[PDB]
Amino acid sequence: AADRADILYNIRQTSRPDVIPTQRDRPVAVSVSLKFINILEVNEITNEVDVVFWQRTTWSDRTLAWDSSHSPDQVSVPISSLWVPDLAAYNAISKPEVLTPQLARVVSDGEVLYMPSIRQRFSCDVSGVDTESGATCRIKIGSWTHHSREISVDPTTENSDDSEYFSQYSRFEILDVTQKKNSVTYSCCPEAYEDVEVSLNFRKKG
Amino acid sequence: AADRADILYNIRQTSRPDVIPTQRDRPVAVSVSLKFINILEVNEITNEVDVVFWQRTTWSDRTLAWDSSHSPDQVSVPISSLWVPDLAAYNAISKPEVLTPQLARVVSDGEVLYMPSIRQRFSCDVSGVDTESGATCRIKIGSWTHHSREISVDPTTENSDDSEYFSQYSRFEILDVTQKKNSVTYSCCPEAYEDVEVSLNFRKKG
Amino acid sequence: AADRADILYNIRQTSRPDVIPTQRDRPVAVSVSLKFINILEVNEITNEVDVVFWQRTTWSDRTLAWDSSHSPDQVSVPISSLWVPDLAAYNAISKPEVLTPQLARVVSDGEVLYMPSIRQRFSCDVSGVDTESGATCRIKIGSWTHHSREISVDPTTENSDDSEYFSQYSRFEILDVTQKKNSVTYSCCPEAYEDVEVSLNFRKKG
Amino acid sequence: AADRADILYNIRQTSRPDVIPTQRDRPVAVSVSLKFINILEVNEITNEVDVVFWQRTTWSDRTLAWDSSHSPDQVSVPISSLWVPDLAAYNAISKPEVLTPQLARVVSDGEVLYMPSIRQRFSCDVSGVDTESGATCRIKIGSWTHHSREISVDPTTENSDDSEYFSQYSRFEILDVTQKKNSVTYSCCPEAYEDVEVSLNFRKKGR
Amino acid sequence: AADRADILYNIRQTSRPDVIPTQRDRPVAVSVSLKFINILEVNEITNEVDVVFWQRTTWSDRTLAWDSSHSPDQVSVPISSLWVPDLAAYNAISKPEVLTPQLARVVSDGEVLYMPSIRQRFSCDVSGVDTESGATCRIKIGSWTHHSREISVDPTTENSDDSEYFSQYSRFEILDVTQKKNSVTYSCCPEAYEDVEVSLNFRKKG
Ligand SMILES: N=C1NCCN1Cc1ccc(Cl)nc1
Ligand SMILES: N=C1NCCN1Cc1ccc(Cl)nc1
Ligand SMILES: N=C1NCCN1Cc1ccc(Cl)nc1
Ligand SMILES: N=C1NCCN1Cc1ccc(Cl)nc1
Ligand SMILES: N=C1NCCN1Cc1ccc(Cl)nc1
Repeated sequence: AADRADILYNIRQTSRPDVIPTQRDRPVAVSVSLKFINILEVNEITNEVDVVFWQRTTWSDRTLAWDSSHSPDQVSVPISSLWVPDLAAYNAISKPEVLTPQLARVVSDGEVLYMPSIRQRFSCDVSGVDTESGATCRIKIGSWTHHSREISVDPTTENSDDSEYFSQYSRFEILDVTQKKNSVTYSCCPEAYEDVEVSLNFRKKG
Repeated sequence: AADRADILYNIRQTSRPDVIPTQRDRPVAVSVSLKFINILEVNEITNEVDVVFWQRTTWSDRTLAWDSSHSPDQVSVPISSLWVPDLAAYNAISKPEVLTPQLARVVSDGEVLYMPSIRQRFSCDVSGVDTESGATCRIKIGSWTHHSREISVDPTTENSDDSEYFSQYSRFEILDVTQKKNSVTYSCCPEAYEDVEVSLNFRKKG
Repeated sequence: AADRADILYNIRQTSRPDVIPTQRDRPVAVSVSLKFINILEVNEITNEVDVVFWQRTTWSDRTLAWDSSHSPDQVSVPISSLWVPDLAAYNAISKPEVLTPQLARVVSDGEVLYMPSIRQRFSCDVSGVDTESGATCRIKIGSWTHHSREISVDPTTENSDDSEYFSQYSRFEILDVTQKKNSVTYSCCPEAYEDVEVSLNFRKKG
Repeated sequence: AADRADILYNIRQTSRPDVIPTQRDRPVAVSVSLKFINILEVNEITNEVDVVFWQRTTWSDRTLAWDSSHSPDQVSVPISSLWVPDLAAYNAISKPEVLTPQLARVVSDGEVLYMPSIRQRFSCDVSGVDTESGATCRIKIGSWTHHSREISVDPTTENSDDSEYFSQYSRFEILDVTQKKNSVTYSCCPEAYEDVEVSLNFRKKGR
Repeated sequence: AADRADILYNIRQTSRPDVIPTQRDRPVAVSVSLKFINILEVNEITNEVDVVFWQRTTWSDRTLAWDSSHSPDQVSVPISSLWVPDLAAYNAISKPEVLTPQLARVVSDGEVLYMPSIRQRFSCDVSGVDTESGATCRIKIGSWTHHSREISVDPTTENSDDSEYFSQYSRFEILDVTQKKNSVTYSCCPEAYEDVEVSLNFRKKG
């Protein structure tokens, strides 16, 4: 019957932040889905935008699992104590600005959830943001160094209200958001890398 | 018959900065109260504002208690040596800029007070800022990863003037500040999360 | 017979950065003095100014003391290895940008001197900066978490022109500088906190 | 039998981040090539540009090798656990802003690949950015403190599409990219320092 | 029988980053000379300029020496493993932005060379920048906490074209560069602190 202190202590002794938790020779299945919170500074002339979004990220890591028969079955853990997938947005033109406490939730079964609220600038198509149809800014996110056999990424099944969390005070409104998985091979490299492309159709209010 | 050195040393020997100090299976009660110091940048067109405030924060941690019968009963402690609630402002569009030494005040019975002065940018209703009625900007703050059964937040009904510490050189002025407590279940997640909503009614001086 | 290496090693092992060096039941006496170096960007519309100054800060930590009858008398020491008063500028609207190496000077008797050059933005009265009488910007600095019985702050003065180190290439000039001492009691807390208030009377150069 | 945990621990135990892995008495051969992702800011008046690019960097460190017969032959390693060349862009006017996770790939034979995506501002020729032949911005990269007898740098034959990774949404477009090596002796210092000069020929597009 | 790993190993044992390496009771002789790379943001209205420059800095530290009879006689070392003089630019209005890897070069005889390329903004005389005689910007650099008896700073009057490294794409050009050594006694303190003043004569092109 251990408490949270013991659950945290066993996580640091067994957890290897630098070691991807693959099972045998299977890829670590990572789920990525964005929940837009705000659109702050659009520029149609430069095709750049400033977005704020929650980056819901989940994966399994057995090396963390613990017996919660008679103890807390879930805890908040600092990401520096866990292996976290090395995701990056291909068309982001600034480092992600993590606005929230960098803590993830870890379940006794090893399921991990990490959902930081991020503000980041992207290079995308802003043409038409000032029309009825609007603009569609696509954002691609995938593992930076782990190819398809080590990390697989797919859009979460969840499909909440596109703007269920979006700021009603933004100068913009979300028309629609679609997610689409991809598996690409680049000439630079022999292996294929997976990514999830999120298409944000939005327009200036009026 | 200890001194401040021993008090600090002991705290390092029992404090678990990454372990939420829950008593029994009950939530840690955190009190949040904002004292506005300044309103630096307001943009009605973008509905964005820059505010400086003291975030009076209190909670209890019995793992820090000590016998002060023959020693001081209070000491300043760097927050990095203590567990601190993972609070985040939901509508913040910038990371908080802590303008003061990051030290908390710990009392012998375990009571902790951390009151950092913060400059942060928010996304809120700025409409009417130039009218006599002014604008009403709501700031939502709560635990980012600890649900209602782990952390509960409540407003500090402290009796004092809202503009008691507000700068007299700001281009704006405070008309009224109210603080209400909320509890919300989001579609993203199973448990409920609490937050304190602080409503700042202010306007440009005449 | 000891060298600097011995002295600096001893200082690191005995000095406790998180323990205020109070002696007996009396407060640590801290002296503070500002020597203005520049005025970079003033804004009368927003009552905001950007200043560069040397903050001469001194205090005692007798535990650091050592017999220098047969070894160095003084040594430069990184402030992170020393306890330093948690001073804060109450009306500052940006964090201090320390321009100089963060080293303090420790004399064998335990006297500590720290004089960083700092650029910082403040919210103060800028009205009249374009007039012959100029504006008077007041800066308030004092311990953030240590009350009057743990830390004391007092203004230091030098028999030297207020503009002796001021930039001749600045668009502004110094008319006068005065420093008063205060002991304010805030409704937030029971004890009183001291502060040094420095008044800067400056104006745009003809 | 070895797993990733064994390898990463061994790498971190044998790798010397502050010791250039020169073999015998030859210099470490570092390969550098840039893959342009975007051109964000251009000022023909000041001759300053803001670019985003993948700085592909490869070199060998034999001590990192391990028998991959019964184990993985490739792993991602944080660069803080490895010695990496102290490359610097001579004409850069801002610290490089690394946009991606700072991880390198280490192969069982000791081959290392580090390819960060970087946004950085440079001082180069921007004249003609609105012409048909565009401007040609030269970026010079080489080791900051290791001379030619310690580190050598060569351009990788990027015989691929120059705009393969370039953003289709940039206000600019790439016409051509060439790379050439140089070995320079400055009057400041007795030894020669090698570098790779990347020539970016680009221009503003038309409506 | 020794290699680079051995050399670095010995250095990170005998070397004390916090201890100035004085010989006997004499001061550490430090050579400082700036190689201008670019002039970027000139403002004649505010007497401010953004300059990029290699800050060649040399000095000796015998505690680093080693027998190079059968081993390399030079190695690149992170400055965090070495004592480095605490130089500061008096009229700089921003912290130094070090653009290059922070490595110093150490020779077997204990000679050290540290030459980072720095971008920094200064407050200096910009008047005349648009004339033929041009503006003359004076930059002052010296130890911050080490007085004449601990550190002396002298310029390296080497015949190196003032524009060898200067960017041919700058909007400005270097007419001439001169150096001058000084020794000052600031009202704040008894000792005298040496500095080198580098006068930069430049002008707009054409
Ligand atoms: N994520 C991708 N897809 C193609 C290239 N790349 C980036 C990448 C791959 C491997 C290393 Cl060590 N560094 C960066
Ligand atoms: N504080 C809240 N309320 C709804 C979502 N959320 C943020 C959150 C919750 C759990 C984790 Cl691991 N990360 C971020
Ligand atoms: N010194 C000041 N200024 C405003 C309030 N206060 C006192 C204070 C007391 C305790 C803690 Cl943790 N922080 C600040
Ligand atoms: N890469 C080059 N070429 C000439 C000068 N230089 C930079 C350099 C060389 C040595 C040290 Cl310790 N610091 C900086
Ligand atoms: N070099 C300078 N410039 C202004 C004052 N000073 C000398 C000095 C002496 C002691 C300490 Cl702790 N700091 C600085």
